[PDB]
Parts: sequence; structure tokens; C-alpha cells
Amino acid sequence: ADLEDNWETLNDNLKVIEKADNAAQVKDALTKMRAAALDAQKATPPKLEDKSPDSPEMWDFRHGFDHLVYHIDDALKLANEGKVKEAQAAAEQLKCHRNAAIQKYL
Repeated sequence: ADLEDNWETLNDNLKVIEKADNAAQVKDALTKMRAAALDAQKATPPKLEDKSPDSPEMWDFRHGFDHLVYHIDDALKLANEGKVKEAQAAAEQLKCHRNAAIQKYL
């Protein structure tokens, strides 16, 4: 899907997590965040379309989503252990990683 769409999918699931009461709700929203991050990693922006995959511009674009996914996975470990409030605090920190991976390419 689009980059702006995956950005919206991440923002929608972050709100679900903030309002969640149990860990299964957080785990489901984080699961969809991980898929949207790996999907946005494929949505090379038009300004970078002709760059080689080995270019530093494509390293930066790709690895921003690697970093987001890494911490989504860490949040998923907290949700799988039933730590709702801790997983919600980790999800709140995902906002900064989301911005670092997407914002300057919109």
C-alpha cells in the first residue's frame, strides 16, 4: 500500500493501543503495525525510485522501518506476557520511531 496509508494504519493502531484495556487488544494492534511497517518499507518514495538499493539514501529509508519493526517486536514481547500498561508505554515510544522513519518522506 501507499506510504501515507501505512502512516495512517500506524496512527490508527497506536490510538487503539492507547485506549486498550487488555493485552490481546494491544497484541492485535501491534501485529497490524508490524505489517504496515514492513509494507511501508516497500513503498519507495518517488524521489528515491531511481536510487540503487545499495545507495545511502535507500539504506536510510529502509533501515528506519527496520528500527520501527525492532521496537514493535519488543512491544509485542510485553503484550504476549500480559503486561498491558508496559506494552502501552512502549507503544507510546513508537511515535518517535514512526516519525523518524516516515515523516521526511511524505
